[PDB]
Amino acid sequence: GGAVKLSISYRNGTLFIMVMHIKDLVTEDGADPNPYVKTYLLPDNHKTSKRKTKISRKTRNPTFNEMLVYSGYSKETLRQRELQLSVLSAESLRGNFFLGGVTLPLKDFNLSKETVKWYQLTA
Repeated sequence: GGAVKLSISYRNGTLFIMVMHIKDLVTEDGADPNPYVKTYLLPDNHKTSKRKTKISRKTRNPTFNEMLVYSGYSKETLRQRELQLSVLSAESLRGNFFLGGVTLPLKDFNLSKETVKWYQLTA
């Protein structure tokens, strides 16, 4: 269900997640969604680590260019965490439905470098 391009970096105690754009989203009903991107820093059992982009209206290829920021973690701590990224449609007459997501263990990243990559959305 499409792919998201992210820039991931770390400086001054802060994980920076730049959500750039998404391509080729699909809806079951065939109407254009109103995507926004939401992330949680797992583990999280009470949802206290949410971040959200703004809504992008009526498009299967949103551009956000939006920084989501997690301050106050050491690199050693982040290596125990997973970035859970979800794409959702903001809807006024029905539930905000899921369009795909991806979960990125932070142990996979060189946090001394900026990592710009596409990621496949799955269900």
